[PDB]
Amino acid sequence: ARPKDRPSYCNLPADSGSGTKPEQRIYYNSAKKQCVTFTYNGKGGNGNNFSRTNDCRQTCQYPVG
Repeated sequence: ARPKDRPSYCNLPADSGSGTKPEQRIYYNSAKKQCVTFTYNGKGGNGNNFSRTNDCRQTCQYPVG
């Protein structure tokens, strides 16, 4: 039995921080209901990061209509 509540982590913010390892990373767009990349610097603030496009697919990339 495996449950999935609303996106939540999907809608979580791209937060880069003050940087340490600056990379492209990928997070679910809140408004746009997409999965886009964000600048992930690696510290400060939120860490909503999906590093695998397929992992965001799991989660949520495109809940469309």
